[PDB]
Amino acid sequence: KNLYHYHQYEITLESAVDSCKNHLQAAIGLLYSPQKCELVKLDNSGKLVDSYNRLKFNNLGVFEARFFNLNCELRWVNESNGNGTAVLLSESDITLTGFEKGLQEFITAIDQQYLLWGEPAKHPPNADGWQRLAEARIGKLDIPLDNPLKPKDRVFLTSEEYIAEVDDFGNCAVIDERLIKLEVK
RNA sequence: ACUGAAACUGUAGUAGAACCAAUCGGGGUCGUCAAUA
Repeated sequence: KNLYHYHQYEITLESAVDSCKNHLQAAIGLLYSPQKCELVKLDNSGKLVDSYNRLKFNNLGVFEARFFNLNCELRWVNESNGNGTAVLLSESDITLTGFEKGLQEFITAIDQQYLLWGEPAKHPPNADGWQRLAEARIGKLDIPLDNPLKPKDRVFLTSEEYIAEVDDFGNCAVIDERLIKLEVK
């Protein structure tokens, strides 16, 4: 049982997304910038509607990103001037141009949940495939969810933790966690 | 790769109960005084 991971270096974010786009289809992105943490959704093709401008670094731009869908997750972090390391995590063996494949054996993987911030807002956003949670603590949170949220729905980010031996003594740990999807409970 | 936000150590509770500032006492009445030569 292997967790496959694919790594590329000195690559810009928008190139990293494009180089992965056949796998990141419909992925939720979480982009990290000095001023904003924003969710995005890639097209079912995997593109983003302002991709270059959205993923540009040089003007308070994206220094870290995570893209996740059912099959895989892309991670990117800026090393210098908007060029940085991409790692894609997938439980499936897959081919990528330029990415060096690796793998980790893991003993088992276990489901985990994270409750998202907020209750369903009294109306969803005007954008299709978006919903609004809100909590007085943070205000609105627009999430790329296509289910119309019922009152007293709660949204959970589901993840899978991979457990492996860290020591030659046999000590186990969770070696990584892959984010999967938003789910309504 | 960037300070969280916002939140009254307040709310109720009598320094009080008990203890006599009191007990006894006719506003009365008679023998001297002094020490030397």
